[PDB]
Amino acid sequence: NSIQIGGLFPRGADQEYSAFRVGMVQFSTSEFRLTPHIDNLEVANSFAVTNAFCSQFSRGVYAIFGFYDKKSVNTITSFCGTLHVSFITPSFPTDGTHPFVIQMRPDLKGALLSLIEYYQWDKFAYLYDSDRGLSTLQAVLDSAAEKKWQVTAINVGNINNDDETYRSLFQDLELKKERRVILDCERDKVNDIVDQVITIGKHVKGYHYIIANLGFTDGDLLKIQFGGANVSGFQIVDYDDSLVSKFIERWSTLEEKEYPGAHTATIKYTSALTYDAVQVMTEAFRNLRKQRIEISGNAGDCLANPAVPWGQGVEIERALKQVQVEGLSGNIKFDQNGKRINYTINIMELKTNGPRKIGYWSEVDKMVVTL
Amino acid sequence: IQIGGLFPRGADQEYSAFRVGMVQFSTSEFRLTPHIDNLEVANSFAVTNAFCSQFSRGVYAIFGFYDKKSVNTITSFCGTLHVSFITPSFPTDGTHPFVIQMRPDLKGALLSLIEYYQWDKFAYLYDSDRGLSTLQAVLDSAAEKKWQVTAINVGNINETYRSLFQDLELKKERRVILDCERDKVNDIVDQVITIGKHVKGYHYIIANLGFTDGDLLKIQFGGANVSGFQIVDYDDSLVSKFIERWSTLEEKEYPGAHTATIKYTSALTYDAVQVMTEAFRNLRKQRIEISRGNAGDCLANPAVPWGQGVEIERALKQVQVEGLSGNIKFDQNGKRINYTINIMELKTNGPRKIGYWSEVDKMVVT
Repeated sequence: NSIQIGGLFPRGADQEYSAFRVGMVQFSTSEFRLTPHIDNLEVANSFAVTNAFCSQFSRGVYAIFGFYDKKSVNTITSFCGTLHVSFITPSFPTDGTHPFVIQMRPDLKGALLSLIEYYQWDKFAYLYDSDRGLSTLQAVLDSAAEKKWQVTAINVGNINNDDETYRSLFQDLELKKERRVILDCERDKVNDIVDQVITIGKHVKGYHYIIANLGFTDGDLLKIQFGGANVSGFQIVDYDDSLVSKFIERWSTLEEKEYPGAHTATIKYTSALTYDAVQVMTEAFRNLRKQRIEISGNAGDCLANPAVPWGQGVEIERALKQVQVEGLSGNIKFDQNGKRINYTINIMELKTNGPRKIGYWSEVDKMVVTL
Repeated sequence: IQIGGLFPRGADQEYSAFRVGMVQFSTSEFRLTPHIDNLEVANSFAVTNAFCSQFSRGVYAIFGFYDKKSVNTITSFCGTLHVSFITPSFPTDGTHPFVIQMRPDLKGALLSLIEYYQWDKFAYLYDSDRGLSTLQAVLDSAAEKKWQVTAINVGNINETYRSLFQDLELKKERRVILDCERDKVNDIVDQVITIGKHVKGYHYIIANLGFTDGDLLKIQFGGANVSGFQIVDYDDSLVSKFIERWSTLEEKEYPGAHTATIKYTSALTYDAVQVMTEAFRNLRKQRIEISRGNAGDCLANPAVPWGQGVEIERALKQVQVEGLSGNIKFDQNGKRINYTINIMELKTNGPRKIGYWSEVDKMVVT
């Protein structure tokens, strides 16, 4: 009748949780009910993530949908890989292979290195956070040496008080008259950084910013004041897609009281990846059942040692990774390591009349423009 | 009292060094009861499991190791349950409660060294990872100190070692920093000799704290313009004395315990035993009665009460003793401070201390 799944949600991930439930309803079938048990926790907190996870496993969940960050990812992967429990996640994709983790989020390092070559940049800064990993860094680092680039790669993820040091930033940035900045970092240090360019100095219109994430047109970014600066970014949810359009139809009209974060025209890519994740677990589980593969018994201590992995574990993983569907985030399909493949990333520039889609980037490592 | 002891599999000389010290310090007052585990440190599950089984034993202080992958299991569990962690492992950037970093920090000395040699353009070889914050430190400085840095995370290494040096002749820039594991070093080293002309006009800086510890003279170098770092001075009575017993130990009772020198992490391990000892000796002295075990399941029971944990962490951080790594003193976060790092250059007579970097200031010629 019903399947047990976990939900590990970060403190205050309202919209994502709303999109999750909106998914539970949308792909629900008479066939079976997904029965989630949600924990809200500090994801940066490894202990608390361990506890949340262990709590789920002790309760016999087959699959956990949740989030991690740089500080807790190894906990997720090690425990998932040990107990043979599957984590479906909108969080940043791990470098290197990892069993039992299913990555809803397409990598972006490639589209990005292409965007750089496209604008034929050769001298620029890459101002980074470590918070969604630093595998991207390694990539710009490798190509700079390979494709002969001079790059000023600063981890600006070190902030305190002294905005004396913040003006120091751009102060030094003009040492070579760069003007070309890639921003790979949280939204706060994006606003703060650019705000420094505007307030403290000139010439504002002179810079071109590449915003290194997949939610250019998620509402927040284009709220900041760039001046007349060129501003480029990425988008993974195509609001011109029919599948997306019908979704925002109902979404834009949900009650905000009943569904925190909804009742809006856009949707953050992480919430879109959440919705899609529910379709994905859903399909996986119907593929299992179709093969009459029993979900299923004890599953006690996760710190049980020696540990025993559910026997049905590699099957469920198998089912998840073999899923192929279209979602809010385009073509959804995974390689053997649970990574997104055959996806498209839209390439965006901000213009007087809004974000325009100047092209896209195919996981066949190709950047294609539009007329 | 009862202090856990987590070692990575087959870290023998480190574990033996633990023994030597455990003895050479367990005089008069009390012997510590080390519960030992040999874990796969990269495995955060393993580590969660070791750490917790200690917490069960009622251990107040764990000595041990972590790596890039398990360091957060450690820090999060330590600070949550209020159990002190003493380690020779890489010093985290960023502050963390209930952690005592025995290992001095190398970023500063390195950055000072590069300046000393007036390098403005140079390569960097960053095998992942002894905490790659070093390559960061350098890239954050390159911006200010105007440096052209060709960064190459030699963490992959699948052959293309020849394309590396070869491509680094495009600019004919022949200055290189090697930041990685001992294994990667030797391997990328002999590759400068083969398919590498010229392998002489090159200057190599080895970014670790064991310049002598390992295979230095075990390489022709070619150039062989070489610099690096040692935190252990074998011209130091304290070290010498120690070595005289270390050169004279049975290698079967104590694997890796019979050589003229010793890896800096084993030395750090040794100093940790002394540090942990001086700490409890001082609690007992001031009549603070610690107690007091059988704490249940780390996931379902409460942490050592805060007021007690502090007592011990504070005791560990207040320690100020002379050791193999030199003057050992910690700050409120448990970072080493007021330490000194010897700057080695390679020579024909052998390696020689040419200078020292002081944590109180920067580098100076001897």
